[PDB]
Amino acid sequence: MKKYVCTVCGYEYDPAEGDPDNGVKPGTAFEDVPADWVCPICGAPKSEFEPA
Ligand SMILES: [Fe+3]
Repeated sequence: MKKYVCTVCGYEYDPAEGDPDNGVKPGTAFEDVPADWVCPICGAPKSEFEPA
């Protein structure tokens, strides 16, 4: 799918690996990531990401 970048710190969300530690299964499109999911490294909200 499409990777998304955290505009605050550069952390990249990769659909291919999801975020298992938070129940985000691999294959999860960023659009489908939980609304309250935040960037693992800076805490920024989903609204602060940008399609890469
Ligand atoms: Fe971040």
